[PDB]
Amino acid sequence: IITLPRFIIEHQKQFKNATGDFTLVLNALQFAFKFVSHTIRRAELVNLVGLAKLDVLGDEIFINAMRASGIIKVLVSEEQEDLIVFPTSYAVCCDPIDGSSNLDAGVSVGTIASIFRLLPDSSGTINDVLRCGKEMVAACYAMYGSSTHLVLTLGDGVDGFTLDTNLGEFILTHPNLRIPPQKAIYSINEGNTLYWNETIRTFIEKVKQPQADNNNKPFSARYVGSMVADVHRTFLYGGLFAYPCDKKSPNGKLRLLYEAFPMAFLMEQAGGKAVNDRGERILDLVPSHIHDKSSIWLGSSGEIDKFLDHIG
Amino acid sequence: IITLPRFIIEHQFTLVLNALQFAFKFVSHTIRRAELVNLVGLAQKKLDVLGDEIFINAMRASGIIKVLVSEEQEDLIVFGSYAVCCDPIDGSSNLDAGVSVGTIASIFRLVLRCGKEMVAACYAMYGSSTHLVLTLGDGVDGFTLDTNLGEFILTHPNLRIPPQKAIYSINEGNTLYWNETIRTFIEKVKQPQADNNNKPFSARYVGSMVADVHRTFLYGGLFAYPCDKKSPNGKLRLLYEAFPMAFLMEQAGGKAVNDRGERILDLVPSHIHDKSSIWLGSSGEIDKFLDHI
Amino acid sequence: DIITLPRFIIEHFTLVLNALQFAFKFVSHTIRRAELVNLVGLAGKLDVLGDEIFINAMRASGIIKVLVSEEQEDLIVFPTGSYAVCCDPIDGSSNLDAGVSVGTIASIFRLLRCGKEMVAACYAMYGSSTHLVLTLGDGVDGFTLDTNLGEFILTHPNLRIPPQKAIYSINEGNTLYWNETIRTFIEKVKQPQAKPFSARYVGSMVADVHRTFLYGGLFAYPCDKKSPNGKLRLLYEAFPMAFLMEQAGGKAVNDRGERILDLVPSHIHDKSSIWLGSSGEIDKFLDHIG
Amino acid sequence: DIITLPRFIIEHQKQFKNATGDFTLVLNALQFAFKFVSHTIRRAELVNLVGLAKLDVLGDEIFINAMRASGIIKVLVSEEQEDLIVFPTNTGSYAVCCDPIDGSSNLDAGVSVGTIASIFRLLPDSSGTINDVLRCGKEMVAACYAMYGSSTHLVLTLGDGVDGFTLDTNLGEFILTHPNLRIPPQKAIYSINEGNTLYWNETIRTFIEKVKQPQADNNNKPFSARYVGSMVADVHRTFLYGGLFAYPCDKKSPNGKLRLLYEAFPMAFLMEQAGGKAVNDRGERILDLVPSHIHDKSSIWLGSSGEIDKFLDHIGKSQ
Ligand SMILES: [Mg+2]
Ligand SMILES: [Mg+2]
Ligand SMILES: [Mg+2]
Ligand SMILES: [Mg+2]
Ligand SMILES: [Mg+2]
Ligand SMILES: [Mg+2]
Ligand SMILES: [Mg+2]
Ligand SMILES: [Mg+2]
Repeated sequence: IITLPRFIIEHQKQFKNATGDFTLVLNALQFAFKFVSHTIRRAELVNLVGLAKLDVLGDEIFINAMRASGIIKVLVSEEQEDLIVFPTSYAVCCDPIDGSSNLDAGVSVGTIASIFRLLPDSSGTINDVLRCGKEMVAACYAMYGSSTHLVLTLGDGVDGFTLDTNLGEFILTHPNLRIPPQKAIYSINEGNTLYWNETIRTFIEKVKQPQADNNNKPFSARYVGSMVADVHRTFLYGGLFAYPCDKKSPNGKLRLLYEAFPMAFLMEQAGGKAVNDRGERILDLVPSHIHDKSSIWLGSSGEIDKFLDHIG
Repeated sequence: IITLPRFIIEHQFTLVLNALQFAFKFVSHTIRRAELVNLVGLAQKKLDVLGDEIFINAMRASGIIKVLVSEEQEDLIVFGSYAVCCDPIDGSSNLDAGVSVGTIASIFRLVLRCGKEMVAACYAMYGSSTHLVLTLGDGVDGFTLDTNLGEFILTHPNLRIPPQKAIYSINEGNTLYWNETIRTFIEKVKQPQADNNNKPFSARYVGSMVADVHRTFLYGGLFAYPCDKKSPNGKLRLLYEAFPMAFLMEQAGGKAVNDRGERILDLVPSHIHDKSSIWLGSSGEIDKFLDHI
Repeated sequence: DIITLPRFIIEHFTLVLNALQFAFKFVSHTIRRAELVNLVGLAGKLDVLGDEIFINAMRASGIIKVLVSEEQEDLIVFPTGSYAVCCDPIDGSSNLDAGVSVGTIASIFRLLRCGKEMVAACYAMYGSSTHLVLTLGDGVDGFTLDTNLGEFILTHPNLRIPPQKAIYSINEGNTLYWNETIRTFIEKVKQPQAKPFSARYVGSMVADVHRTFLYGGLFAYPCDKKSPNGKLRLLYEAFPMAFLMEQAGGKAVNDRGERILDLVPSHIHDKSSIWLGSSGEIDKFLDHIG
Repeated sequence: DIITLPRFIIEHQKQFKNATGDFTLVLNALQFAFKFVSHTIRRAELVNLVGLAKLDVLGDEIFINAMRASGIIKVLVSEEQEDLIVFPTNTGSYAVCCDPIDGSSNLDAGVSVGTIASIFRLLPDSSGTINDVLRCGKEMVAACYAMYGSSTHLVLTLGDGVDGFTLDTNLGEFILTHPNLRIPPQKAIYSINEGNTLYWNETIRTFIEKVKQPQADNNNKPFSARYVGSMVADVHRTFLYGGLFAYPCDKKSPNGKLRLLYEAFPMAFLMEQAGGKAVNDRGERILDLVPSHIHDKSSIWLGSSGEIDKFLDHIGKSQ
């Protein structure tokens, strides 16, 4: 039995850094995820049962854990317009609860986060965050579903943990997670078909046709509407997830810094691909503000290759 | 604070509802363990098989259900004045992803035929939180599982599904197998809608029917699994999926019909695992589907 | 089969038992948070909380018109029911700061009354596990709180206290304040028995008596110079425990040897000395004083 | 700010040049085992009654598995194992000596029990031998216990005071709730099994008679008596309220009952670090003792420093 704390300490002592600040960032993250998971599980009872808003609570929990780490200098959070700078080194960028529109339904939602190391000559500015995707040291998400899962990369493949609620421990259940190169599942909001251009529309028409590499069967469709849950299914089963540009969202909806970046990092480390609508590698992009958006297609390498060929 | 046992005594069979809520708490805990069921010992089955076992054991031990239909037993179960028909875990293909799944059940007083002859229906939706949604015959009530206390607590009393909401829930990978009436209605929902600020419907499809329908109850909208060339009688089982959801849906102020627009509660199954197509949800959006056919 | 407490109480007012078991689960969870109740918020006093939890559940039951609570001086009557409840919501208050076993104790009446008149009695013992021990009139049953499911499951059906067992449970710090009869009895249990007794005294009466139920032995809190009428409250501590003990096959008397359940409180907070436990060991005590 | 055990340990260890993470991994193994044991003990009879669709043996197994999985505990002493346990596939950094569930005789009653553990650093260049544990108590590097009662508590020393943590079951995290715990020097509570009065010599018997007499030191009140019968629970109360705990030699237990290596030693280290004292019946410092075998027993008196000073005065006069 391998728990996340031992997994992390063992990884970090490869670098003579078992007690370094990175271990405290991970400790802060896993504490925040267990707290958010429990709070999300209580659902309406949060406001209803006393001692004798849910996305706001998630934000507060995450900010508090990060500050109490003592070593995160800088934090971007989706509901804070401005860069958060703490009094007393890593930068964390996060959507504490993504999929908020699913909360009232009690379906799956999640937390998503990228981690940067402060630039050498830095006391904590937007320069430590407005960077190329390739400078992330780590990325992770917690998927709050019928079970809670933590999926992480430190630059060396992907590992998945399940939360043991009897013990409050993340236990390694999917080591060296690999996304299958081929799987006929696609995940997109076809309600936005009206607003897509012809290239995007015709690709989505293609996946509904019989597929030779799928026994002449068309793709199957799934769309929870919580990006973390859809992409988690994509990691485990294979397939495609997309949120393209459209007339109402000319640059997508995923936030580049703390949603498209971390998911692209995880996806590449699992053997998948992640690109924007133009076929550019997501990790090659650089945000201009902390809340830039990007379109995204990510998932099974074979299926992304099909999208890339279509764009031609 | 109204807990479910209090709700059930005040509304007074009570044993049958007790056995059901017990099974749901047990199944919900097991599902939250996910892979840890086979990895972590005290110091190798499948979740769907365990869920069936938990549910059948609870039913059998109630002492009061003589006859049982479960999605995964081919044959009728005989063990007492009541019968229950159940899918103990629906959305099995979502279990490995840890997304929302659920249990669905219809209850008959004593043997398992016309849909209007259910005395009660309910589901448990195992998502990021666990919910129980229940009808006794007079409206719908929704409960949230408090794991601190191990009690379902009334949180959505007199639940009413909004009459209008532009959300549709369907597997559009099956487009190739739909007839033109179905295909064109789905084409229609993607057009601008005057009743949605000139915007198309938004699409959602978890792929676990109980989760998608639970969202439909709380948000409004449309859920469909129509007939198609590979599933000519649909996918949902009439006896223990379509019937109970239809009964819940009508008691909440919505509609539930098959692909021909026949009311689901009017149907009668010829064998315990009969399938049926279904369109259910907001009354106004189902009226749009009815006008379309 | 797994038998839950709801199944048990319907297979056998039901609303009263359900309000009680709800309160017990809520108090158990709260006590398990201990200091965290005051240090951890939604984003990052215990005896008072337990009282409020119990009173709120009793009021919300609808069925309870009148309640006696150890932490309420005056009788309390609600607006809307045919039953009275008398309770110590957390007994063993002085052990809370140590995190050790404590308990809730309650008696139920239909409609200041004889102990024969209680309809039912129960306690919840919050220890390293949480237990509920109950009687309605025909023997006693013990349940364990399964925290995975939030259900009391029957674990001790038809509980029977062994008639003899050499364990005694008493605060010998009060030896200075006892009369000669009590002093010499306690001196006797330390002599070899055809080995002497073993001593155990958690200091939470519910825990000490729960152990006595399961292993056998004697629990006592006699009159002393500082507490001439004992310390246990007759109405909601001595009564319910005596009811359960007799229904389990044991005995419960006061220092004068009189049956606890024959007594009648004259005020809701009256106190009584008590000796309860294995019938053989209580017999030995009776011989000693009588 | 909420302080969790892992942050507390990591912030402590990163002060040290030579912290490799191995000690943090020992604490992680222990806190994992404590949470698992606490959950198992809360199940009680249900472990044998409720399946998928005895406790002290389970506790021992949980503990051995966690210590082995740490990767860095080379040597393990456990009460229930007759022999010294070696994990040859682990690095030779630490030895752990523990009673995984002490107070077993109380488990059937559902009252408080606990885990007690001492931690030693292996001797330089040791492969892992019984020389690594058969040592003077003053050589422990750390000591802790987990008290499983109506709440679960972890009490710990790393050699500079004592800190107490409460287990948050919603999170599965030990949270710092009693920083820099100090046991009162004076407090009129005594914890002893007076059922054993027959088997004590006259010096012990007369001391226990003294504590039942009026103390001018307590406004002419006697001591109050408490004795759960689980040593970890009674000693935990002693830490938090003050008082005395004792299990002396008696004719049936000529060397007492606590095990020196993994019970008297760690409790004595915690007691001294909280400001109390811990001696045997003869008044010898518990931590000055050396076990001759891993399961040696010792008499013990421990608690508030002023109450132990009274016991020491008594045995000095009685000579
Ligand atoms: Mg968000
Ligand atoms: Mg977001
Ligand atoms: Mg199924
Ligand atoms: Mg099904
Ligand atoms: Mg009280
Ligand atoms: Mg009391
Ligand atoms: Mg032991
Ligand atoms: Mg021991």
